[PDB]
Amino acid sequence: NLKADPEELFTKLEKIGKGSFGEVFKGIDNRTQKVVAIKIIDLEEAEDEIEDIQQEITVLSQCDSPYVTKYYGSYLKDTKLWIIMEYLGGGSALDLLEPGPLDETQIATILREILKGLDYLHSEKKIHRDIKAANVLLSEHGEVKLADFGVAGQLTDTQIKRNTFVGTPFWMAPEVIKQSAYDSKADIWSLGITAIELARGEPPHSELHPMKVLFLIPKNNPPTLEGNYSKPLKEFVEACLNKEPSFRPTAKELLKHKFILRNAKKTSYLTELIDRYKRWKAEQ
Ligand SMILES: COc1cc(Nc2c(C#N)cnc3cc(OCCCN4CCN(C)CC4)c(OC)cc23)c(Cl)cc1Cl
Repeated sequence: NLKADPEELFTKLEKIGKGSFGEVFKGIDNRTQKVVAIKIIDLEEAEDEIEDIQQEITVLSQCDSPYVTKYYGSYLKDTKLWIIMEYLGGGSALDLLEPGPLDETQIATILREILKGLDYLHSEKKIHRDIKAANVLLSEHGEVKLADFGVAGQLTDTQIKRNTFVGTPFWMAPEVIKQSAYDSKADIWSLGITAIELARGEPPHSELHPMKVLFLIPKNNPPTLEGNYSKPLKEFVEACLNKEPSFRPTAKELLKHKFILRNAKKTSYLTELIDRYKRWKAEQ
Protein backbone atom coordinates (compact mmCIF):
# COMPACT_ATOMS: atom_id res chain seq x y z
CA ASN A 1 0.00 0.00 0.00
CA LEU A 2 3.14 2.12 -0.32
CA LYS A 3 2.80 5.35 -2.31
CA ALA A 4 5.16 7.16 -4.71
CA ASP A 5 6.48 10.67 -5.55
CA PRO A 6 6.40 12.28 -2.07
CA GLU A 7 7.67 15.71 -3.17
CA GLU A 8 4.56 16.17 -5.33
CA LEU A 9 2.37 16.19 -2.22
CA PHE A 10 4.88 17.39 0.39
CA THR A 11 7.59 19.99 0.74
CA LYS A 12 10.64 18.96 2.75
CA LEU A 13 11.80 21.69 5.10
CA GLU A 14 14.65 21.76 7.63
CA LYS A 15 16.13 18.96 9.77
CA ILE A 16 14.84 18.74 13.37
CA GLY A 17 16.14 15.38 14.67
CA LYS A 18 18.19 12.25 14.01
CA GLY A 19 18.82 8.74 15.27
CA SER A 20 21.17 7.09 12.77
CA PHE A 21 18.70 4.98 10.81
CA GLY A 22 17.71 8.22 9.08
CA GLU A 23 16.82 11.82 9.84
CA VAL A 24 13.61 13.63 10.77
CA PHE A 25 12.55 16.79 8.93
CA LYS A 26 9.91 19.44 9.28
CA GLY A 27 7.74 19.60 6.16
CA ILE A 28 4.58 20.97 4.52
CA ASP A 29 1.48 19.25 3.19
CA ASN A 30 1.03 21.36 0.08
CA ARG A 31 -2.61 20.31 -0.19
CA THR A 32 -3.55 21.87 3.19
CA GLN A 33 -0.43 23.83 4.29
CA LYS A 34 -0.45 21.80 7.49
CA VAL A 35 3.05 21.15 8.84
CA VAL A 36 4.20 17.53 8.97
CA ALA A 37 7.18 15.57 10.22
CA ILE A 38 9.16 13.62 7.64
CA LYS A 39 11.49 10.73 8.44
CA ILE A 40 13.75 9.71 5.58
CA ILE A 41 15.47 6.36 5.64
CA ASP A 42 18.22 5.45 3.24
CA LEU A 43 17.23 1.85 2.57
CA GLU A 44 20.92 0.98 2.16
CA GLU A 45 22.69 1.90 5.40
CA ALA A 46 20.12 -0.26 7.17
CA GLU A 47 19.61 -3.97 6.49
CA ASP A 48 18.65 -5.84 9.65
CA GLU A 49 16.51 -2.80 10.39
CA ILE A 50 14.38 -3.28 7.24
CA GLU A 51 12.02 -5.76 8.92
CA ASP A 52 11.58 -3.46 11.94
CA ILE A 53 10.88 -0.56 9.60
CA GLN A 54 8.17 -2.57 7.87
CA GLN A 55 6.54 -3.49 11.17
CA GLU A 56 6.56 0.14 12.40
CA ILE A 57 4.84 1.44 9.26
CA THR A 58 2.26 -1.38 9.46
CA VAL A 59 1.42 -0.54 13.04
CA LEU A 60 1.27 3.21 12.29
CA SER A 61 -0.97 2.71 9.25
CA GLN A 62 -3.45 0.71 11.38
CA CYS A 63 -3.82 3.26 14.19
CA ASP A 64 -6.56 5.88 14.04
CA SER A 65 -6.62 7.77 17.35
CA PRO A 66 -6.29 11.35 18.52
CA TYR A 67 -3.85 9.92 21.15
CA VAL A 68 -1.48 8.37 18.58
CA THR A 69 0.67 10.37 16.12
CA LYS A 70 -1.41 10.46 12.89
CA TYR A 71 0.22 8.68 9.95
CA TYR A 72 -0.01 10.31 6.49
CA GLY A 73 1.75 7.59 4.53
CA SER A 74 5.01 6.00 3.48
CA TYR A 75 6.51 7.07 0.19
CA LEU A 76 9.17 5.52 -1.97
CA LYS A 77 11.75 7.81 -3.57
CA ASP A 78 14.60 5.95 -5.31
CA THR A 79 16.68 4.39 -2.48
CA LYS A 80 14.85 6.39 0.18
CA LEU A 81 11.80 5.74 2.27
CA TRP A 82 9.79 8.75 3.43
CA ILE A 83 7.57 8.32 6.46
CA ILE A 84 5.15 11.22 6.91
CA MET A 85 3.51 11.99 10.25
CA GLU A 86 1.66 14.87 11.82
CA TYR A 87 4.00 17.44 13.27
CA LEU A 88 3.78 18.08 17.01
CA GLY A 89 5.33 21.41 17.88
CA GLY A 90 5.19 21.21 21.64
CA GLY A 91 8.14 18.89 22.11
CA SER A 92 8.17 15.68 24.14
CA ALA A 93 7.22 15.15 27.78
CA LEU A 94 10.94 14.67 28.45
CA ASP A 95 11.70 18.12 26.96
CA LEU A 96 9.03 19.59 29.24
CA LEU A 97 10.87 18.14 32.22
CA GLU A 98 14.18 19.80 31.39
CA PRO A 99 13.53 23.22 32.93
CA GLY A 100 12.41 21.78 36.24
CA PRO A 101 9.81 19.71 38.07
CA LEU A 102 6.13 19.24 37.23
CA ASP A 103 3.30 19.57 39.70
CA GLU A 104 0.85 16.69 40.29
CA THR A 105 -1.87 18.33 38.16
CA GLN A 106 0.46 18.40 35.16
CA ILE A 107 1.62 14.84 35.90
CA ALA A 108 -1.93 13.48 36.17
CA THR A 109 -3.01 15.33 33.04
CA ILE A 110 -0.15 13.87 31.00
CA LEU A 111 -0.59 10.35 32.44
CA ARG A 112 -4.32 10.48 31.67
CA GLU A 113 -3.70 11.21 28.00
CA ILE A 114 -1.06 8.46 27.77
CA LEU A 115 -3.63 6.13 29.34
CA LYS A 116 -6.13 7.04 26.62
CA GLY A 117 -3.51 6.12 24.01
CA LEU A 118 -2.67 2.85 25.75
CA ASP A 119 -6.36 1.98 26.09
CA TYR A 120 -6.76 2.60 22.37
CA LEU A 121 -3.60 0.62 21.52
CA HIS A 122 -4.46 -2.26 23.81
CA SER A 123 -8.06 -2.44 22.55
CA GLU A 124 -6.49 -2.90 19.09
CA LYS A 125 -4.31 -5.70 20.53
CA LYS A 126 -1.19 -3.61 19.96
CA ILE A 127 1.62 -3.18 22.50
CA HIS A 128 3.82 -0.10 22.33
CA ARG A 129 6.78 -1.58 24.24
CA ASP A 130 8.77 1.65 24.52
CA ILE A 131 6.63 3.87 26.71
CA LYS A 132 8.72 6.70 28.24
CA ALA A 133 8.55 10.51 28.44
CA ALA A 134 10.67 10.95 25.29
CA ASN A 135 8.06 9.04 23.26
CA VAL A 136 5.19 11.15 24.51
CA LEU A 137 4.77 14.16 22.16
CA LEU A 138 2.64 17.29 22.59
CA SER A 139 1.03 19.78 20.18
CA GLU A 140 1.81 23.46 20.79
CA HIS A 141 -1.59 23.65 22.55
CA GLY A 142 -0.98 20.75 24.93
CA GLU A 143 -2.61 17.80 23.16
CA VAL A 144 -0.66 14.66 24.20
CA LYS A 145 0.10 11.73 21.87
CA LEU A 146 2.07 8.47 21.89
CA ALA A 147 4.92 8.33 19.37
CA ASP A 148 7.78 6.20 18.06
CA PHE A 149 6.32 2.82 17.29
CA GLY A 150 9.74 1.45 16.35
CA VAL A 151 9.31 -1.67 18.49
CA ALA A 152 5.52 -1.81 18.76
CA GLY A 153 4.05 -5.32 18.69
CA GLN A 154 0.83 -6.89 17.49
CA LEU A 155 -1.12 -9.65 19.21
CA THR A 156 -3.28 -11.87 16.99
CA ASP A 157 -5.50 -14.88 17.58
CA THR A 158 -2.61 -17.30 16.93
CA GLN A 159 -0.18 -15.14 18.94
CA ILE A 160 -1.73 -14.02 22.22
CA LYS A 161 1.65 -13.21 23.79
CA ARG A 162 4.98 -11.76 22.66
CA ASN A 163 8.51 -12.83 23.62
CA THR A 164 10.88 -10.31 22.00
CA PHE A 165 13.55 -8.42 23.96
CA VAL A 166 12.69 -4.78 23.09
CA GLY A 167 12.35 -1.51 24.96
CA THR A 168 14.53 0.91 26.85
CA PRO A 169 16.19 -0.89 29.81
CA PHE A 170 15.13 1.51 32.63
CA TRP A 171 11.45 1.35 31.52
CA MET A 172 11.30 -2.36 30.60
CA ALA A 173 9.01 -4.74 32.48
CA PRO A 174 10.71 -7.72 34.21
CA GLU A 175 8.84 -10.31 32.09
CA VAL A 176 10.11 -8.58 28.92
CA ILE A 177 13.72 -8.66 30.14
CA LYS A 178 13.27 -12.36 31.00
CA GLN A 179 11.82 -12.76 27.50
CA SER A 180 8.83 -14.58 28.99
CA ALA A 181 5.50 -14.57 27.16
CA TYR A 182 4.06 -11.11 27.84
CA ASP A 183 1.32 -8.78 26.63
CA SER A 184 -0.10 -5.27 27.07
CA LYS A 185 0.55 -5.46 30.84
CA ALA A 186 4.19 -4.78 29.95
CA ASP A 187 3.14 -1.26 28.79
CA ILE A 188 1.48 -0.77 32.17
CA TRP A 189 4.81 -1.43 33.93
CA SER A 190 6.57 1.01 31.59
CA LEU A 191 3.81 3.54 32.40
CA GLY A 192 4.62 3.21 36.10
CA ILE A 193 8.29 3.92 35.46
CA THR A 194 7.15 6.85 33.30
CA ALA A 195 5.06 8.23 36.17
CA ILE A 196 8.14 8.16 38.38
CA GLU A 197 10.06 9.82 35.52
CA LEU A 198 7.42 12.60 35.31
CA ALA A 199 7.52 12.98 39.09
CA ARG A 200 11.27 12.76 39.74
CA GLY A 201 12.70 13.80 36.36
CA GLU A 202 14.41 10.44 35.86
CA PRO A 203 13.43 6.75 35.99
CA PRO A 204 14.72 4.47 38.78
CA HIS A 205 18.38 3.40 38.40
CA SER A 206 19.03 6.14 35.86
CA GLU A 207 22.68 6.65 36.87
CA LEU A 208 23.55 2.98 36.33
CA HIS A 209 24.74 1.36 33.12
CA PRO A 210 21.70 0.09 31.16
CA MET A 211 23.09 -3.47 31.04
CA LYS A 212 23.45 -3.71 34.78
CA VAL A 213 19.83 -2.63 34.98
CA LEU A 214 18.82 -5.72 32.98
CA PHE A 215 19.70 -8.06 35.83
CA LEU A 216 18.60 -5.74 38.64
CA ILE A 217 15.00 -5.28 37.49
CA PRO A 218 13.89 -8.94 37.55
CA LYS A 219 15.56 -9.62 40.88
CA ASN A 220 14.93 -6.45 42.86
CA ASN A 221 11.66 -5.48 44.50
CA PRO A 222 9.72 -3.10 42.21
CA PRO A 223 10.52 0.62 42.34
CA THR A 224 8.29 2.85 44.44
CA LEU A 225 7.83 6.60 44.30
CA GLU A 226 9.75 8.01 47.24
CA GLY A 227 9.52 11.59 48.45
CA ASN A 228 6.87 14.17 49.28
CA TYR A 229 4.17 13.15 46.79
CA SER A 230 0.45 12.58 47.30
CA LYS A 231 -0.66 9.16 48.51
CA PRO A 232 -2.77 8.59 45.42
CA LEU A 233 0.21 9.29 43.12
CA LYS A 234 2.33 6.82 45.10
CA GLU A 235 -0.42 4.19 44.86
CA PHE A 236 -0.85 4.77 41.12
CA VAL A 237 2.85 4.00 40.66
CA GLU A 238 2.64 0.98 43.00
CA ALA A 239 -0.36 -0.39 41.13
CA CYS A 240 1.58 -0.26 37.88
CA LEU A 241 4.85 -1.64 39.22
CA ASN A 242 3.73 -5.11 40.22
CA LYS A 243 6.22 -7.85 39.32
CA GLU A 244 3.24 -10.10 38.47
CA PRO A 245 1.72 -8.69 35.27
CA SER A 246 -1.81 -10.02 35.86
CA PHE A 247 -1.94 -7.98 39.10
CA ARG A 248 -1.36 -4.76 37.15
CA PRO A 249 -4.53 -2.88 36.23
CA THR A 250 -5.55 -2.26 32.65
CA ALA A 251 -5.23 1.23 31.14
CA LYS A 252 -9.02 1.57 31.26
CA GLU A 253 -9.01 0.84 35.02
CA LEU A 254 -6.22 3.37 35.64
CA LEU A 255 -8.20 6.10 33.93
CA LYS A 256 -10.48 5.79 36.93
CA HIS A 257 -7.66 5.81 39.52
CA LYS A 258 -8.12 8.34 42.31
CA PHE A 259 -4.87 10.10 41.35
CA ILE A 260 -6.10 10.67 37.79
CA LEU A 261 -9.68 11.64 38.76
CA ARG A 262 -8.58 14.00 41.51
CA ASN A 263 -5.78 15.85 39.71
CA ALA A 264 -6.05 15.72 35.91
CA LYS A 265 -7.30 18.87 34.16
CA LYS A 266 -7.65 20.25 30.62
CA THR A 267 -4.73 19.54 28.32
CA SER A 268 -4.72 23.21 27.26
CA TYR A 269 -3.21 24.08 30.65
CA LEU A 270 -0.06 22.20 29.51
CA THR A 271 0.81 25.19 27.25
CA GLU A 272 2.34 26.68 30.43
CA LEU A 273 4.89 23.81 30.38
CA ILE A 274 5.37 24.33 26.68
CA ASP A 275 6.03 28.06 27.21
CA ARG A 276 8.44 27.22 30.06
CA TYR A 277 10.53 24.94 27.86
CA LYS A 278 10.66 27.49 25.04
CA ARG A 279 11.83 30.17 27.47
CA TRP A 280 14.32 27.73 28.99
CA LYS A 281 15.71 26.61 25.65
CA ALA A 282 16.01 30.13 24.22
CA GLU A 283 18.22 31.22 27.14
CA GLN A 284 20.32 28.07 26.80
C1 LIG B 1 8.22 11.47 10.59
O1 LIG B 1 8.31 10.17 11.21
C2 LIG B 1 8.50 10.15 12.56
C3 LIG B 1 8.68 11.32 13.32
C4 LIG B 1 8.84 11.23 14.72
N1 LIG B 1 8.99 12.36 15.48
C5 LIG B 1 8.13 13.45 15.51
C6 LIG B 1 6.73 13.33 15.21
C7 LIG B 1 6.10 12.23 14.90
N2 LIG B 1 5.55 11.26 14.61
C8 LIG B 1 5.91 14.48 15.24
N3 LIG B 1 6.44 15.68 15.57
C9 LIG B 1 7.75 15.84 15.86
C10 LIG B 1 8.22 17.12 16.18
C11 LIG B 1 9.57 17.34 16.50
O2 LIG B 1 9.99 18.60 16.80
C12 LIG B 1 9.08 19.45 17.53
C13 LIG B 1 9.98 20.48 18.29
C14 LIG B 1 9.55 21.96 18.14
N4 LIG B 1 10.55 22.82 17.40
C15 LIG B 1 11.51 22.07 16.54
C16 LIG B 1 12.40 23.01 15.68
N5 LIG B 1 13.07 24.02 16.54
C17 LIG B 1 13.99 24.92 15.78
C18 LIG B 1 12.10 24.79 17.38
C19 LIG B 1 11.25 23.84 18.26
C20 LIG B 1 10.49 16.26 16.49
O3 LIG B 1 11.81 16.51 16.80
C21 LIG B 1 12.68 15.37 16.77
C22 LIG B 1 10.02 14.97 16.16
C23 LIG B 1 8.65 14.73 15.84
C24 LIG B 1 8.81 9.96 15.35
CL1 LIG B 1 8.99 9.79 17.03
C25 LIG B 1 8.63 8.79 14.59
C26 LIG B 1 8.47 8.89 13.20
CL2 LIG B 1 8.24 7.50 12.25
